[PDB]
Amino acid sequence: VQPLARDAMAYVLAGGRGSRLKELTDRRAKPAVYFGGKARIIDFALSNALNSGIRRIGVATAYKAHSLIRHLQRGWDFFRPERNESFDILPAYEGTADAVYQNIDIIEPYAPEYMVILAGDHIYKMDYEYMLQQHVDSGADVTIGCLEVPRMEATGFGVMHVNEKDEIIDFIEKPADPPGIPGNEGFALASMGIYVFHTKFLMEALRRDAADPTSSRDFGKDIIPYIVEHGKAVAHRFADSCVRSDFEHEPYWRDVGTIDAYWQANIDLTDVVPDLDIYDKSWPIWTYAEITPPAKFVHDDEDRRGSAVSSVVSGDCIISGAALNRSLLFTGVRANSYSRLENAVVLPSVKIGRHAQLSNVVIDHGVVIPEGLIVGEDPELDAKRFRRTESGICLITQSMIDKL
Amino acid sequence: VQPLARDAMAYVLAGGRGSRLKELTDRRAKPAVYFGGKARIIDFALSNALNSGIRRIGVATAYKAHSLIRHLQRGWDFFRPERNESFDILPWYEGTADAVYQNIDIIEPYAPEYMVILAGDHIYKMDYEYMLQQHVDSGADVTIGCLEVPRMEATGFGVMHVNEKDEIIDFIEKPADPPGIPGNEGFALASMGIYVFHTKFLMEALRRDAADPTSSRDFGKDIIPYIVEHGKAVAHRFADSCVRSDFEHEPYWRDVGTIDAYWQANIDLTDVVPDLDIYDKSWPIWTYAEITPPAKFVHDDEDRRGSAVSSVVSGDCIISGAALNRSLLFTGVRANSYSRLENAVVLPSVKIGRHAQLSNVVIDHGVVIPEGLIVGEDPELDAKRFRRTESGICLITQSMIDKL
Repeated sequence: VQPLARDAMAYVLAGGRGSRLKELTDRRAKPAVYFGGKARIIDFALSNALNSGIRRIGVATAYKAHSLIRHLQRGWDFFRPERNESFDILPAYEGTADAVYQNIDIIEPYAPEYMVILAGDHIYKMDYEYMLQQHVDSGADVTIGCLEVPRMEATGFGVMHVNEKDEIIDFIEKPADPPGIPGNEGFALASMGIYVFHTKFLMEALRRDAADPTSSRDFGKDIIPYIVEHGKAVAHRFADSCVRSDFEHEPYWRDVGTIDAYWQANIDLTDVVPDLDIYDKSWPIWTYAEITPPAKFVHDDEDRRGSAVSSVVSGDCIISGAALNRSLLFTGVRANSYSRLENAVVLPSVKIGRHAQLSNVVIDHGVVIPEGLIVGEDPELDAKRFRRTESGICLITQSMIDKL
Repeated sequence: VQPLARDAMAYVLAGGRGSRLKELTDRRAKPAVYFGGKARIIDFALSNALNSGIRRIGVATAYKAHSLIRHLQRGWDFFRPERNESFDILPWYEGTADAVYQNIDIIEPYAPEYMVILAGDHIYKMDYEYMLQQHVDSGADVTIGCLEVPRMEATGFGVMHVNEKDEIIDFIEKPADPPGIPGNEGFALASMGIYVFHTKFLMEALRRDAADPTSSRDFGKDIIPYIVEHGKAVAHRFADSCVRSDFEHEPYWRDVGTIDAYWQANIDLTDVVPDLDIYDKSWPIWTYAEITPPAKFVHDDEDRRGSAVSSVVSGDCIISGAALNRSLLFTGVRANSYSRLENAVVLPSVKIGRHAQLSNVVIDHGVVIPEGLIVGEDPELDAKRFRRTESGICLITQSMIDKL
């Protein structure tokens, strides 16, 4: 009868540094990185907890966390404890298990029956009620959310070796040749970093783990493999609980772990039929947002036409004689006369000077592009001035601009 | 030393039905009419009070007020009485003086030193501290906000006859030949419907007025002329207290009393340099707004190209193969392939069917435009199907569409 989410606390691991995103995460954590037009990455895991009916949320932070904490303070500010709601920001860790262990004194006063451990650095929509039900009905010590991926794609993941009842018999960190699913050997089960426990069980294990000087104090390296060995670990299929819009052709999950994958996932939202339906109202993503003026398009000559094509344009964007194609603009962008953006992911408050022409870029928050700058024409010059992927995507920060 | 706004209550008259706006105000009051992309008309008077430092606001409603009250409840909900703040929704009265008189029991517990009476159906920005200052320094029984307008334009206004100290010696309702300003007879002083009183003085002028069966129970017809004769009435120049952005070439103020004037004021926001700076942050306009997805533009062939030119587009707008020029779109608009909007004011949640072509229109909230519909091409056909101004602007509601 009663939803299991009533008795669950969501515990968000938001220490992720996202190193291979380089200067994008130099002064902010990966969960604080903007995505999709408005939100930040962490807002998806948070919104999944909210929409699943989980009213107690803890967020463990650490690295360059101030802008992540400022975001949480201002955007996730509507929980009231006297309605049995809590939003706890928990800065420091020794590992992902220690990030929970160190805050056991905040958890236990709430006495939640269940813990939902979440990675806060992925983009995905998921109804955690299904995982909670499966966890209690199975009897498991830990239920682990997993993606169905072709075996070749599973090589970058922690992979769960499963039997034909979906009980986890082995776990390999990044196998070059991942074990297949019994009876569907084309696909392997890749762990999402999503774990469901009985709270008292979990607390046994964080204490057991903290006493062990051999342990790296991580769920992935230490606690999960221990349970796979002497306990009972079961797998939950993302496809069973993923919240799919009518306009999403497959379950959506993205890591945006590299500058290419980050650029791709954002730019794919300019498609006619995007993989991610950012217009779904039935599973909405809450974030911090302000009342902003509308987007403005001005100038209509043969020399300059302020307009966007196959693009996503947020509010408070003034497109002044600038030509946009296959670009995603966050809030507050000013693009000026005769400038051109193509294949551009443009983070909030960026300013594009007159006559600048940029292609295949990610522009960091607040960057002021000088008048006349060109990017995307000269691979060697671009690679010297900016961070350039093998793909030809240039990440542009203010400190790179300042160095010219 | 201390600001006079600390001791003032702003009392907003929001009963205005706006008859000359016809079907636009059939199901909502004029203060509830959308303006500028996001806000409603009433939000300007409210924001002027807020930004002037006035912390107690009462809003008198009446005519078809369901959507106005819903807006006030959801958008103007952040006043907390224990911080000495109040926002009172006070719902069709005998007149604008009766709208205050009937709610003396709400005012007097607050015991504000001053009352700032505001018309809630105009678009303008004004720092009321200046008017309060002038009121106490002058000695007046009422200080009246006035526009400087050329005499020919002043005939549609209540007009104040002044002497050389700006003391009001007479008041004429809509004079066919308006009295000029001494030493500037090209211009007359037109009353804005903005009155400042000492609260104690105002309370019996309202009691005196309610006892008089000859009175229409209005500030303009009854209360002000009595004081102009028997008391002390002084005029305040809008130009002295108007809040002008650096990007506004003159004091603004708009009545949008007709469908043309409403269409013009909205469409003028598509200019390169608009008369109204909706991007000013020094005097912001608070309104009700929701977290919305960004605007999206799709399709790019010779048959259809989704893009906007010389246009203002709000969030949650999907512009799918539709061509927009000199248009203002509110939130939630869906424009579909091969459709065309020109000189269009498009209120929230409107849907434009494929192949439709509309020019010089105001589209009401939520209207679904059928595929292939053309407007602006055939003056005789348009005038039969819709409400058409002499200038050629057609107002389109759902019930007009339903009868085709």
